[PDB]
Amino acid sequence: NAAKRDSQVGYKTINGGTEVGIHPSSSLYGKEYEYVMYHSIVLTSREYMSQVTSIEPQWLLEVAPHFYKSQSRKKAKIIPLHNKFAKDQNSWRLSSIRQSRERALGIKR
RNA sequence: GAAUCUCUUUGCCUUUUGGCUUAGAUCAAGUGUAGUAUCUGUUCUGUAACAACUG
Repeated sequence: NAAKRDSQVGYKTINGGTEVGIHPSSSLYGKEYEYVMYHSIVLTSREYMSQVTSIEPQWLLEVAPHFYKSQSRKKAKIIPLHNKFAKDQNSWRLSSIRQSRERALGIKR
């Protein structure tokens, strides 16, 4: 039961990629560490981890080289920075410019 | 020596590039229907002689 701190969605689980969270009653709420292990986990309105400690990936390797030791790097994608003035953050694309052109001309595929 | 025809190099070029400026400048991603162009395929393969008249 360990967790990896992702910048966009907060925390991913090592098993299955479940978006979890730190409970505010814990000691580690206002602070952040990158790799943490959690004693318990509760499904509610939001996930919550309980008894969370900082951990280093050297320890997670030297203890368990049998549970584990790319493809997720290949399947990833990125999206640009968000602006308020654009009103649809896909309209910069060449596909969306093509679609807006062919809609204004009035053709249909 | 000289004429006629015909072929090689050698001359001739004889349908043998007729202005300028910011290369004068920009850009070639639309649907249907229609016109024009072209391009692939298949099969099959009366005449002569004799007898008579010259009108």
